[PDB]
Amino acid sequence: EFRPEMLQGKKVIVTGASKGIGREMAYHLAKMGAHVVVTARSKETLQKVVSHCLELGAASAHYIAGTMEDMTFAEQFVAQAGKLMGGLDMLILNHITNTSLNLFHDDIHHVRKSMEVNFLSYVVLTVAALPMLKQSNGSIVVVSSLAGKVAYPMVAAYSASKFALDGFFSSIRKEYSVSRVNVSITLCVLGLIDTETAMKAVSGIVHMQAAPKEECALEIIKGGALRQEEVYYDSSRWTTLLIRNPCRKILEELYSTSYNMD
Amino acid sequence: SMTGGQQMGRGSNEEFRPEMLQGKKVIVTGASKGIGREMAYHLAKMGAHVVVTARSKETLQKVVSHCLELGAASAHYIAGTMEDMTFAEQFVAQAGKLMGGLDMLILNHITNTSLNLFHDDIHHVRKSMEVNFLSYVVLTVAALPMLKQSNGSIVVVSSLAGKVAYPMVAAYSASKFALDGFFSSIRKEYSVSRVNVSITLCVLGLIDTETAMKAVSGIVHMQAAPKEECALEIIKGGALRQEEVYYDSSRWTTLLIRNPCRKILEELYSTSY
Ligand SMILES: NC(=O)c1ccc[n+]([C@@H]2O[C@H](COP(=O)([O-])OP(=O)(O)OC[C@H]3O[C@@H](n4cnc5c(N)ncnc54)[C@H](OP(=O)(O)O)[C@@H]3O)[C@@H](O)[C@H]2O)c1
Ligand SMILES: NC(=O)c1ccc[n+]([C@@H]2O[C@H](COP(=O)([O-])OP(=O)(O)OC[C@H]3O[C@@H](n4cnc5c(N)ncnc54)[C@H](OP(=O)(O)O)[C@@H]3O)[C@@H](O)[C@H]2O)c1
Ligand SMILES: COC1CN(C(=O)C[C@]2(c3ccc(F)cc3)[C@H]3C[C@@H]4C[C@H](C3)C[C@H]2C4)C1
Ligand SMILES: COC1CN(C(=O)C[C@]2(c3ccc(F)cc3)[C@H]3C[C@@H]4C[C@H](C3)C[C@H]2C4)C1
Repeated sequence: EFRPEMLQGKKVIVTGASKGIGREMAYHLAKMGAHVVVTARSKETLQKVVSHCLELGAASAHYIAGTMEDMTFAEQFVAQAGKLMGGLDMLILNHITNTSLNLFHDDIHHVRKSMEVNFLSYVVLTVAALPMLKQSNGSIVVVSSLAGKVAYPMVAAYSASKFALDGFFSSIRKEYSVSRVNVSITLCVLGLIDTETAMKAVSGIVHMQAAPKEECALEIIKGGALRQEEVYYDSSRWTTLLIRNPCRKILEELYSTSYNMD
Repeated sequence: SMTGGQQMGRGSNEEFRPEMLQGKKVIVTGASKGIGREMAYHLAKMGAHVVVTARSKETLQKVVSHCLELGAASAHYIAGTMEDMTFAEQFVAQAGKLMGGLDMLILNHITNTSLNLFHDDIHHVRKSMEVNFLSYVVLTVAALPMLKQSNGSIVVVSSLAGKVAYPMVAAYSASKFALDGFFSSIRKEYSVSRVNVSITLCVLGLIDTETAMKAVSGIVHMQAAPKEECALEIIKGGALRQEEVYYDSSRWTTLLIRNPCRKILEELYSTSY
């Protein structure tokens, strides 16, 4: 059972926190009395988020602007954020590259950009954050989607990057379990969220219910705080019930008696 | 010449026959050894036209020779690295010119990988995504016009590590999961765009290839399935236009791998766009 006091005094990074779900997470964390470091490209929008974080009761609030297309910026950002807060308890990996609903034809550029921003930068940010996370027995929160678990048309590049997140983070979670690394990994599988970007992208074409961004952001924080392996948040109760793969968890437990690492 | 007809009649979506590959124009990547080499050998026996690729000219030459001996209608190789996106794009054009078209594209190559705990090896994370996933995308883009012409097939070789989580294969698993997300999404696109190009995702367990046996030695203790039958099962699925192929030593694995809930969610969401 979650309690907002679990985040009181915690040192948290939130990526893509200038708008949408990311901004909402920063706001909830601020209300909880956490130390926050927010990032995105827009200095001006980040400044506004930092100001209202302080107004909500954040123990401290800072921003560092830059693009996650740059792996050097991603690595340096974590070092600077950790130096500002004097450590790190939670790393929330939320940013994605701008994407839309379009058929795939020959845009290898958009496939590469999505893999770099949505997946490779999460790996670099994890590598940079891990020593501090090992010190605090902290958590890694990875924001994904239904399109990161099941197939949908018009999101091929986006889906590839979200699936990669699962393959990578679920594999290191198994490694941490056998290596006795007390760092939790929360994969967040989300449905349609009423953010300005998502509403604009699904206008007309798609006909489905959007869930509120405020509660979504809170559910993500809850899972990370409770050290839940996975979080599921969608409008439909049919979706939430079918998204779980119990056979996958059984296969993994059956195969855990095949390797040696001692 | 003074003949015509169709191999694909009643039952041809369920029961395989080697004659379905007779005269077919097939590309096999990473075909100098392992499963890839075995696929080239089966296709040769079936009387298909084959174009093999891998980096080693010398090993590819040997594979080409054995294919011709087995009864391949034609057999050629083009050597190069799949780290090079220019080579990947040009390879398909050259292979298509050598065969006069393309019926099946078998995406099988991977970068050299081992069983090791994640250790911030960023170069291995990147090279894995590039060779194992991004080159498959470039090869697909290059091949698609000819596949559209022949109502052809794309065969994507993946792993159990491309469906479920295992330790010591983080970057490899990321690259194999990405293939699923990408190829399963475009399969849905082809269905609504009326693109008659099938996509077969192959989910393989441990296979007795020299590479895999060497890599698992003293780290992984599990039953290895024969490479010969594995290569045949992959060909079967592509020929039958099966969405997915599963091949593993354990019968418990073959029963648990399928995700019926995933197929239900997709069918439920198909009435939203
Ligand atoms: N909303 C939904 O329907 C939905 C559904 C499923 C999953 N999700 C997941 O939720 C997360 C957030 O989505 P959202 O809908 O809240 O998005 P959003 O409102 O568009 O915001 C994305 C954030 O990422 C930042 N960003 C974009 N490009 C960047 C770059 N190159 N470098 C660094 N930051 C960059 C943006 O700020 P700047 O432009 O100023 O850089 C922005 O703050 C994503 O991981 C998404 O996959 C959302
Ligand atoms: N064996 C198993 O247990 C197993 C299990 C599940 C799935 N699989 C999948 O099966 C497929 C084949 O595996 P395998 O065990 O048969 O592997 P393998 O014998 O080691 O073959 C890999 C092939 O790819 C080539 N290759 C490597 N790097 C390359 C590059 N940069 N550019 C182009 N070609 C390159 C290799 O030849 P060169 O070095 O001469 O280039 C070789 O022909 C892969 O997709 C693998 O993921 C295998
Ligand atoms: C900007 O995209 C934001 C919106 N995001 C999603 O993940 C939501 C979905 C999507 C994906 C990309 C789009 F462009 C538009 C919609 C994705 C999961 C669900 C099924 C479909 C695929 C449609 C919705 C809801 C990231
Ligand atoms: C290059 O080796 C080839 C072998 N390959 C596999 O995919 C097989 C596995 C693996 C993965 C990478 C390795 F290096 C070693 C083993 C993978 C699927 C199964 C469970 C485990 C993960 C162990 C085996 C069997 C690529």
